[PDB]
This record gives sequence, C-alpha cells and structure tokens, in this order.
Amino acid sequence: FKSRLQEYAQKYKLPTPVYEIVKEGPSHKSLFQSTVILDGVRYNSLPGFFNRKAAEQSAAEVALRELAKSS
Repeated sequence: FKSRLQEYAQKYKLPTPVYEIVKEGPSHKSLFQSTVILDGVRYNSLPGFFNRKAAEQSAAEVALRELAKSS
C-alpha cells in the first residue's frame, strides 16, 4: 500500500493500512502471500510468488484495482 495507495488512504481519512506477510511451503520451494487490510477491507495478493516484493506488489495492485472499481 506504500506510495500512492498510502497517500490515498490518508486523504480518505482511513486507518493506516495493515500489511501482513504469509510464507509457506518448503524452505527451497517457498511461496509468499501479501495481505493488505484497509478499513476492514482485505486485499489478498495472488499465489505462486517466490519473492516477498513480488507478493507485496501484487497486493498493492489488488487494492488499486478495487479502488478503481469503487471509484
């Protein structure tokens, strides 16, 4: 959520988005999942990521897309 979406939440007077990170699977074949929670609304990233940054970006994309939908 950090960046544009963060500034948006601030302008929307919404509670600071909560970032949670979930890591599962083998130590050599691990998968990352990012969850961004904003005002009770949960934004889950896509599965099948092998990088924390990749999952985080996906989570942000979901939040942004859902924002455009609500826009």
